[PDB]
Amino acid sequence: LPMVGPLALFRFADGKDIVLIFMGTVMSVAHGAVLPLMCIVFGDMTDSFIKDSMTLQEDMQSFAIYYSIMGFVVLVAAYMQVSFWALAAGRQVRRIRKLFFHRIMQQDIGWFDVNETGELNTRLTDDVYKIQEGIGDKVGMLIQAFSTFITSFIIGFVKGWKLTLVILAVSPALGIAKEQTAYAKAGAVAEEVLSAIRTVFAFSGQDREIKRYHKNLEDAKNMGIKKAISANIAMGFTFLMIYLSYALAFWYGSILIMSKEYTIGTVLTVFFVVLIGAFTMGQTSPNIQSFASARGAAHKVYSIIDNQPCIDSYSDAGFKPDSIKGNIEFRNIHFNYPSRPDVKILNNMSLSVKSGQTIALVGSSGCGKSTTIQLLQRFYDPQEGSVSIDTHDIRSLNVRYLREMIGVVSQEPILFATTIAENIKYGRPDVTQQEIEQAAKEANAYDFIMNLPDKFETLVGDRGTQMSGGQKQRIAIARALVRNPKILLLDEATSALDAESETIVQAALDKVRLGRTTIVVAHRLSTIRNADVIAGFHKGDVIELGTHSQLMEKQGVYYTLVTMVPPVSFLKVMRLNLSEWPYMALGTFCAIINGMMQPLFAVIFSKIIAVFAEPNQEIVRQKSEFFSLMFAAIGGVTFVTMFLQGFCFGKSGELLTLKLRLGAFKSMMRQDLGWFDNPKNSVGALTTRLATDAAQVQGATGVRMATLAQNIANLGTSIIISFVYGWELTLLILSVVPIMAVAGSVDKKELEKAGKIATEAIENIRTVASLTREPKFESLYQENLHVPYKNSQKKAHVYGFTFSFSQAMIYFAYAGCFRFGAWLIKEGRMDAEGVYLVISAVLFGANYAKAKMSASHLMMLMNREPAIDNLSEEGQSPDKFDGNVRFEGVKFNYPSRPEVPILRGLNLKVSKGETLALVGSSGCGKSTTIQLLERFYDPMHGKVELDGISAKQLNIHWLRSQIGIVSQEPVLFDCTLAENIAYGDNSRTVTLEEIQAAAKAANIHSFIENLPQGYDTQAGDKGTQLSGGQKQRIAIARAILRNPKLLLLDEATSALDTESEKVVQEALDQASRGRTCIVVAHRLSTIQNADRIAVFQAGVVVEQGTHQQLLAKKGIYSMLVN
Repeated sequence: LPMVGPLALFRFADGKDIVLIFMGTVMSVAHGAVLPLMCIVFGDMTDSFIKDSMTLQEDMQSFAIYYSIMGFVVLVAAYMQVSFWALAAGRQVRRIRKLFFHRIMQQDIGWFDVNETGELNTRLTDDVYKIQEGIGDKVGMLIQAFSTFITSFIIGFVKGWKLTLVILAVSPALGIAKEQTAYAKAGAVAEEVLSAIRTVFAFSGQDREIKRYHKNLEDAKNMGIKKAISANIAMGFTFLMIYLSYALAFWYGSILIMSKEYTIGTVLTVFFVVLIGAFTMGQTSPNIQSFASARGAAHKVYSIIDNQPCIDSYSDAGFKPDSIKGNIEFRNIHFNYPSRPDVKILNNMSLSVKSGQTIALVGSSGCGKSTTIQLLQRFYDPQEGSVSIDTHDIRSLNVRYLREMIGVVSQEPILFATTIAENIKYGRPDVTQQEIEQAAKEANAYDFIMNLPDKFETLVGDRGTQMSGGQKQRIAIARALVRNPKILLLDEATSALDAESETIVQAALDKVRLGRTTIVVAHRLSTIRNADVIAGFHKGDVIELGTHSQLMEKQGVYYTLVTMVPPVSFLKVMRLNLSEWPYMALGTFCAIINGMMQPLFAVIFSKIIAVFAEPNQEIVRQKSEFFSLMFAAIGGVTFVTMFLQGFCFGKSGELLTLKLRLGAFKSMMRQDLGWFDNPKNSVGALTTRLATDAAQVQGATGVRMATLAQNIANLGTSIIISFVYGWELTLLILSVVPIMAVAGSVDKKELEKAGKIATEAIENIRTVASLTREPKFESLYQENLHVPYKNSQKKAHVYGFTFSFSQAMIYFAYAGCFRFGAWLIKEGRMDAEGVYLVISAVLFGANYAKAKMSASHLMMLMNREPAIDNLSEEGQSPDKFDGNVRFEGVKFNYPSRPEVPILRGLNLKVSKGETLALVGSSGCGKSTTIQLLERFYDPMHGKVELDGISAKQLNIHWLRSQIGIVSQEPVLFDCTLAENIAYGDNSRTVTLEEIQAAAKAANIHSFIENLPQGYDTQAGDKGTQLSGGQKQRIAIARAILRNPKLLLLDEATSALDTESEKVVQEALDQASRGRTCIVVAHRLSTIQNADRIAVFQAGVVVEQGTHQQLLAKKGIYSMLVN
């Protein structure tokens, strides 16, 4: 909303840019003055023809020369205007991009914590591009339009005072978004369905969601047709006003001719310039809006470009002592996160360490261990306390020297999207390959330097070969090693590694730890096998120091706890709109009517100018009144037919949009969940696709047919009129015709690559700051943006050339055709009326690709029909579920990632009412077996059988019905509590009494009352943000309503607060009575009262048995009890 002054927008103006902008403005002024001057000479030639009707050759030669000079000057002025403004825009944008990225790099880390990486990325891309296009091209066109308006008004004042007063007195007559609301409700229910599609599919709720979307779509269709009728009525009234302006202006011209004060040329001139001024104002409004938006974005980016961090990374101050012993001391550190200063994490920390003194930090998770690591890197400046390096304050030390002095290994190793070469060279700007060999050997990655297929040029990153955790950690260690660090900062360096990876990584850490002080953080004894001093960072505080022996003598509780796209055809697109036969025909009829009427408007124009030469007052008065009435009548018929066309096409398009949206939603519900795994199938992307592509398809069919009919009618009618009016009219009209295509015609991947490099830098801002390699990324950004500047400059030059050629060809065709028709009349092929008619008529009268690709997307979306069918009704419906489950030899790979086989020969049995809990490792894919049970995916190997019946042969709806599911993240819909709870059963009507009786089993009966007296709270989740345990409880109640035979639990204990644990467990126990129940969880609480246990690893059942049984067998579960 805040916006910056227009003068400040160009504040990055050097001398060359100032000269360029001056030239652009002074050429736009010339163009704007030129066009009304063409109007003046139009009036003069009209007067000359009027005189000839009652000597023409010399006047015509002079007029043709005037027109040719006018074309030359408009060509030069337009080219220099557009090219110079675009070049100034390019220079300004290059400067803005460079300074913006430089300041972003210079910005503080806390500033990066407050803001978001995605917000900064969309800033750097969209705001910069908006500034570019807006400032350059739109201020150019704005200045030109303003100049045209000014010149028109000054000529109006010069020629006729009284006429200008007449226009001013008529101007009071000229003086005299809920579709977004409808589609907002529609998109609200669409997002509620798609985002929470797990629950919708889990309850066979596609039917009622289809019904609700249908109702919202009917409301949206009504609101859209109303808005279309309003907009097209407004446009028709506008055109009508122009036509009565024609009529009244010509009536007034007739009365002046009766008074013999203003000649016909003068009145035509003033009328034309007034109308062109009004048209230019209408055209300059949208670019004014665009400039306003551009200046808003300019303020939003200038808030950053005008800033300085409290800890300047490029500060020239601070000391640079060459001699560093390696002391690191913290005294009385009090600090809280600038992101959330309310919560204190560090209060009076005190810990010292000498040179070469290995020290480790041990404590609870998120107790502030990483805060000291960030602090010593100057990530934040503590409010109090002293943090000294060899009796030298870090504040009094240059930050570049400090960060180059310390080598930091991150908990998550990450590699920049480029080759291995500089990814390891980033230690120092200067390197010799021998140092690279030494570091590679030192990092234990030398085994892989040739095991990788290529040489030291392998493209490593997301786009390149996907590395492994061990390899990434090793290369990160090498990258740190290249700097020859003196103090190593290892924050949770042991993570996301296999056992052998852990051993080799720790060996590398012990090799590098020699002769180098280190403040190491880890949760495993591997780093404490040799740690000299241990620091108990507990409850956000230090407890004591000492070696492992002293800590053992003093309540070693920590160890005790850790002891162990086909483009469819146009006919195919129209086939979707076949049902609108009369609407299509009527729209085409009105389009043909407009195409008929426009040339007839031109013809009556020519006729009235022809009769204006008669030297008889009665005849001219009668003819002027008759033709003014004819002009009013044709304006009225245009209004009627255009409003009728607008209504017809709007309703046809809205019906097509409704049909397409409902078909897309039906396909969406019908298709399986696996398709949604692809990142291209995000909920927001699909919703915006629905909206934009439906609108584009309706526009495609309707507007395409309308404008094709209208344009073909215009061209045909003009060709026939020209042909009957004599030869040569078709000839020069076809010579003119090609300019219209160019007039209507009116590198970004390199910008995308630059934005990718950016997103890498900002997303890794802590890492790239830890290496003081911001200048290297700045240089890479410069090199990447080098080419886009050049392509933009060349494209701008081409744009200017083609624009000027369009204008120059318009003027040149005007003059040449007029002169050559003058030779025709001199010989006598046709009278002056014919050339006047052709000139006026033709030379002032007269998104689909995106829409087509939208139609192709929607068409392909309606024919996928995956292997797993959810809305399918074919199959079998067993009379009663027997409560038995069997998995035999099921092998599986995730459809979104077929490179990681999850399930390998899994086998399991489940009997009636048999409690079989499922436990195992985290993230191995235990939820995949539940998704298999719900038939969310197709098992390509093995079989899943229920009560002696396989999943393939039974109806999917029956399977989804007789089942239960409790998602780990409960979701509630935007409606009353009664509807949300009744969502459990849809195949039968729900009554309030049974709903209450069954919801009493969840023990939420009392809690529903603590809200508006209607216990079926309409808000649900509108303003009363209910607690997470309460949402979990109501989700369980929803999953319990149908008393399903077999129960599936998806991490009920996960993400559950301890307060609601007792009530949730009680409700689940009451639910798990007398019926088979399958639970996956990481908590032993439900496992205590469990008949059978199944323990999983990497996608196989490794052992089976009961709690006490498996404890007796001393199995893998026994080692996993911890």
